[PDB]
Amino acid sequence: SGFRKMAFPSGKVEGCMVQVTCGTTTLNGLWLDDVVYCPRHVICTSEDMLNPNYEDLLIRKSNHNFLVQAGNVQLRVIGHSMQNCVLKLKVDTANPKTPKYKFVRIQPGQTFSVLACYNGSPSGVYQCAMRPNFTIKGSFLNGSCGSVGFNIDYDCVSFCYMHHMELPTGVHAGTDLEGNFYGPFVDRQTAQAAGTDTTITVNVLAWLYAAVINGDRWFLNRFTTTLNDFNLVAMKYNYEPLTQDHVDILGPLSAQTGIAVLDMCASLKELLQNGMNGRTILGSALLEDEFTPFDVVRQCSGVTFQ
Amino acid sequence: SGFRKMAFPSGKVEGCMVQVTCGTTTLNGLWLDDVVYCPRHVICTSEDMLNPNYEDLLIRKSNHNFLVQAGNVQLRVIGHSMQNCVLKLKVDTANPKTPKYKFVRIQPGQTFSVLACYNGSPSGVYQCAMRPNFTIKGSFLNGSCGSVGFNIDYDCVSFCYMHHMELPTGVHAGTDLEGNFYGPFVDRQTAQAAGTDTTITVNVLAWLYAAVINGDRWFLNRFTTTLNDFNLVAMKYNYEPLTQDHVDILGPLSAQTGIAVLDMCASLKELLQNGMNGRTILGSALLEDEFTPFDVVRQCSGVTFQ
Ligand SMILES: *[C@H](O)[C@H](C[C@@H]1CCNC1=O)NC(=O)[C@@H]1C[C@@H](OC(C)(C)C)CN1C(=O)OCc1ccccc1
Ligand SMILES: *[C@H](O)[C@H](C[C@@H]1CCNC1=O)NC(=O)[C@@H]1C[C@@H](OC(C)(C)C)CN1C(=O)OCc1ccccc1
Repeated sequence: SGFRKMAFPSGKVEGCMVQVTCGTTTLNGLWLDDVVYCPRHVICTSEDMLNPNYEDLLIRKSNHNFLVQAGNVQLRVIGHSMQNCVLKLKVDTANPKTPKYKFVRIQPGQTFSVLACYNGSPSGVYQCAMRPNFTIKGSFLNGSCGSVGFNIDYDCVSFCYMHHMELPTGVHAGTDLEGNFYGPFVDRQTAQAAGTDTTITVNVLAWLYAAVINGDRWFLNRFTTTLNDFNLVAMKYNYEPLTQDHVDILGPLSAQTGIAVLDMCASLKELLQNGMNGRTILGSALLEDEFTPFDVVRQCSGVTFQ
Repeated sequence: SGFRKMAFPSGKVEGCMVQVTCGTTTLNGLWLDDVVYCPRHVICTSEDMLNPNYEDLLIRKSNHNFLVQAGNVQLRVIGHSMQNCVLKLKVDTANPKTPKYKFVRIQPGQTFSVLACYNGSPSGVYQCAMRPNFTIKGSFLNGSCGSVGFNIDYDCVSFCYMHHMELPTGVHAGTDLEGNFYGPFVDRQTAQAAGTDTTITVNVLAWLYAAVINGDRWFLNRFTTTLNDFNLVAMKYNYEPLTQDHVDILGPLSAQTGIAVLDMCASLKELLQNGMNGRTILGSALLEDEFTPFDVVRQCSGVTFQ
């Protein structure tokens, strides 16, 4: 038993991380086969970063302008191109540690592990959720650009996120590995800001089931509610609408605990209207919304990866 | 910016993890050079596990009774011995992935990363603190024994914890890598229980500094307090006494924020006596005590590992 914010083992991604330097900008790259992927704003100077024509900026670059360091080994760049907001540096060496991988784009509400990196060296790993407003509440300092987010499915690394920038509220914005931003953000200097968020209702319900599995039952009740009546409360507390597909996804957890999904909705309704009255759930005094139903089943059952 | 519960990159430990089976018990082992380390209760049956003479149990074992699997490769055991509560299985092959390592025992209040494993396959990584009562609030299911906790210092893995068992409150108990239990727990069947815990005061102060660094200032004040007067409040709320060495350790964070340690103590005093009044700190409605001053400086500054 127990429930922790749990990241995937990071080894498979650690072996892909390299340092990319161009001009005076140093950031991280992801080295898979003979390509290094990194944010295209690496080609920018501090005055470039004010309304860039990236195509013009890139045609003025040379392969030798890109210093790529894999550990203490230099990688010769032999080609360069842009794909949307990422740069693809072709190197003369395929990464012998390339895991089986996929580039996947995730949905707001889904989680992934982030391997925070500086100077091509992994620093830490932690779990993030894609917020409904397409930001992530990460932990990133200067030099962290090019750090990736990912999930692992058996032996296959599904990369879903590349870090680009921090927004004024201290949250983070980036792209998928095709270079397409999550959300309405751009890699040019503007007053862009996160914009309004909501709470991920289905995840809170999953976490309430995690709590019950782990012995926290004080918020349970014999009350029930209808889906529509719950969704009226959800709206009032800035929670995402609950769909029948969410209810279906919560089936296995409902079955394991014997608490009907709509009963757990009634419990969430009371927690929203009443608060917790000085009590905690899984060591939290807040309703947690960054665990998916998958995450709860993963941890309250025990799957591994090879 | 941002602040997350952050584990160390797990790759160096992933390459050490193996599966140890003896009789009908399967658990994890740690393979370093030509030794596999694992909990000695692997030699126990469900009726052995009632008042064992482990020395008698072990003399009845043979090398071939121990099936050691490193991935899909079997490791021939060529010797076996006990060191306290761990077993040392000598194998005919040194682990080519052995990192530079040390066996260190940590202090209550210190943190470490746990690589949860099942069947020798890493499942997840997360950060834990050694509670003052020598338990850890982990996430462990059956088969997780032999999962290790560790810190990484530049390139060197300091192993500090091997998992053995879950206590009736759902918290976890284990040993250092010399096989010496953390706390008053034994690897035989008893009604042993955690016993009373306290809050790690110096860590809460570190986390309050993390909050200030990250822009959370609402709990600050111009009040100050004395060390003795703060420690009277600490006692009343079941917080650990704050020592002058704790104050000294908090110096760099105090200096970076410009908030005297004793001023932050005054703030903690008010938070203890008043609560938060519906506000949060670093996304928490509770005072968090599982980040050390080191952890805060690591994340609010950005160190890496090679
Ligand atoms: C790349 O390593 C870096 C990572 C951020 C620095 C602080 N936290 C981060 O996540 N990203 C940046 O520095 C990006 C590049 C610039 O963005 C464009 C103009 C769109 C190209 C500026 N920027 C950024 O994050 O600015 C906000 C910021 C906040 C805090 C500190 C520095 C910068
Ligand atoms: C080893 O993989 C296993 C891990 C625990 C199972 C559930 N959560 C865990 O952390 N450890 C055990 O099964 C240990 C071995 C036995 O302990 C001795 C008698 C001291 C040898 C029993 N045990 C244990 O953890 O019992 C409590 C328990 C709680 C919940 C589920 C199963 C067992």
